[PDB]
Amino acid sequence: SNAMRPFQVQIPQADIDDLKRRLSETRWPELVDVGWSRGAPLSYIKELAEYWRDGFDWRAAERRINQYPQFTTEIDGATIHFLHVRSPEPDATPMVITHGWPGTPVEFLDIIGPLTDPRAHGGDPADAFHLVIPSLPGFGLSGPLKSAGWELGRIAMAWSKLMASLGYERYIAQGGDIGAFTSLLLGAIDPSHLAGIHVNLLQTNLSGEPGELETLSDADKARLAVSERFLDDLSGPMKMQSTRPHTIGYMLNDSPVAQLAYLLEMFKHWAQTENVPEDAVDRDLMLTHISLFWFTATGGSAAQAHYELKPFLPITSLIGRSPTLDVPMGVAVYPGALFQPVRSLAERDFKQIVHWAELDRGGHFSAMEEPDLFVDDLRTFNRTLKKL
Amino acid sequence: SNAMRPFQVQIPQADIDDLKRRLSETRWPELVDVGWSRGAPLSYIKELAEYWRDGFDWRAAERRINQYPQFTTEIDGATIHFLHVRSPEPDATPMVITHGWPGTPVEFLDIIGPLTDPRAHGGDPADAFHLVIPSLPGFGLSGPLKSAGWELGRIAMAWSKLMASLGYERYIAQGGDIGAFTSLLLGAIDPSHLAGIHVNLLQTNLSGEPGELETLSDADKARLAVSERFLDDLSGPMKMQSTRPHTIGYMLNDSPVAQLAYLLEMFKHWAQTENVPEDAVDRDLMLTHISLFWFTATGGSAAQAHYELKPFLPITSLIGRSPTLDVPMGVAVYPGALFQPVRSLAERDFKQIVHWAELDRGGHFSAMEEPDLFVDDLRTFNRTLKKL
Repeated sequence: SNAMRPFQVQIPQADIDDLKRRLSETRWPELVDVGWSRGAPLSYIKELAEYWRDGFDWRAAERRINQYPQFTTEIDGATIHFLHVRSPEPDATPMVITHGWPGTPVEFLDIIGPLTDPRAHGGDPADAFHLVIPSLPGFGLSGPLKSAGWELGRIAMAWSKLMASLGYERYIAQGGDIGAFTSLLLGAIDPSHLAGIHVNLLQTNLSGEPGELETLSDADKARLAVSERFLDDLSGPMKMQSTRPHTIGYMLNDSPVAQLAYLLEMFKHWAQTENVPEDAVDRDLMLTHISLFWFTATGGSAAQAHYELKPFLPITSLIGRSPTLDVPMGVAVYPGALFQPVRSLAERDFKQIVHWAELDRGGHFSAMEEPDLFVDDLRTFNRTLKKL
Repeated sequence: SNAMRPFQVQIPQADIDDLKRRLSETRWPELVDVGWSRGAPLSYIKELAEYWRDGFDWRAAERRINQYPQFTTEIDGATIHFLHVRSPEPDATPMVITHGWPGTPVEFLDIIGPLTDPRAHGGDPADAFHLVIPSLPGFGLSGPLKSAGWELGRIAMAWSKLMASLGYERYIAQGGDIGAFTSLLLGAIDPSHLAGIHVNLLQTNLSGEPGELETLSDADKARLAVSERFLDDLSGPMKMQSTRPHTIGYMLNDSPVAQLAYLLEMFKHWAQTENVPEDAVDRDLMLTHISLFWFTATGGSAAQAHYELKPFLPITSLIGRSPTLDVPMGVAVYPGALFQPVRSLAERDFKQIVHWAELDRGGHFSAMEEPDLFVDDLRTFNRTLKKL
């Protein structure tokens, strides 16, 4: 292991200076206006980039992150950054909340207060959590990688180490996308140190077998079919990163408008929106998240995740049973999520689902998009555990 | 139709100036050295970019293109650029040679002399061609698009118009990749104005039927299997462009190292190489081709092709019969080609294949990589026609 070194976000003035420079100097491509059908439209990204240049306040954003204790350490040869927010309730339940690609901890800013100091927010002090919010190896404030092989089981092995080093003998593992797989595998590695696992995004695979795609109501079949859209329309980024993540790095690292355009795909389509990204996620919060990728120069290091996680990717396979998991588990189903899980397929592999939530609003970035929902849902799950 | 306006490549000094500027100012991404497995390695692309900065001579390249008469015109609402190189043999056979994505006419510089003035090159004056070498709508020197809907049949409809406007009543349509589909469809549109079609890259689909994947020797099956590699490893760019070509535009348009990294994928892996791109294609010729995309700012306009050509793409389907074609046709099979065609599957749909060549060396950019082969092969095909 290593030690926990206090950390603050401190973007050099010169880096802020270059970013403005590069934005000014953008060579705008000449593209036909087809709305959002082929990527971000010129009108939108151009006035968004002017704002990023001329209105957005990185230092204010930086202070909003730094209100929270952060640390870095070194584990199995990555530096890992994390927020560590202790509740004023000493008996709060510890929970690690792990983002996915293209995630950051700023997804979680709006849930931190209500989860950690429910008492202040007019809530039930018994419902409090202690929070650990790491940035994945190679992502964002964890910084780029200097060696690779960060497969899933290695991330999860590292997370178990982190929680033990922090002193947490009983914790909840929460996440979606890479964070959901990480939490599920911790189920295998730390069954005993686990109060439970909670996933807000869940791919349920058919097994590939006789007795199955038969029992499934028409509604389940349509839920499985949802995946076709991500598959058809939204998986270019994953296919690229799964094969040539260095190439993606060169395509993100030297143009902030490229970095912006690429990530606007997720904020338009993975998030639950109607007319634009800001209907789901505040403009400044989104730009904070995106700027984190730009300043830390982790477009390429973060892309490595799909190359490493190939076997798990929804573009490599949707078929097969997962190992049986017996840790108490909870699912929240968000309607804008790119995959839509069928509980009977989940129950096939998970022996102890004690909580299943179907929310009415919100997409892929569930906590960021609908923090009040997510808070309520996590508190309910936490209650259900405490009775087990 | 419109007129044929004489054209020369004339890149503004200020554009050359910015390119050097941007190369100097590249923010290099921090990536682990894994050779070429995940994209271009740092060592290679960095010294290649220094050369592009400090050694490569665009003006010399520009003069090498401008030794050739060029024109632009306006057809069905695209400006289309083309080389038009008349043979000193007035009775030469006219041939249009059409590139694919990510193609340019500089692929063909080394074949122009021997095809058009065989007499000078110590060859058979009877074997001469007149050449038309267009840049596809939205590609390179044709410039970016200002409206879209450039599906295949529209490109081919435009090509038939161009050849008629140039005065060519009997011509060969040659190409691979988008150029092969274009030539095959001209088979449908201009059967009578066609001497023949020649394709150097050919996807042969199974029909989907009982009587077929059975007659096929083990060797044919392995030829069909080749496709798995492009599919598995090389199709991220196509999947991106097929869904979000504007996003690709933003990722190419504002960083020359991004534009370079992206296209090095094809020059390493689509071309037939061992250790590096320059084993297949001279470094300066390659940089000329890539610089053409950079200066014309057609990374995004060219990407539109896959979005438009979705139904034809090898990532959407490998299955189905094509319409029956009865125009005399010739195939050349290059061993580094990403798809490997089975003649019995080709014969299923093509009623008059009169020439089938299996070459020993060369990949995707067949003429650029092995111009002597390609010349010999085209002359042989031309002979075979003339006897029909």
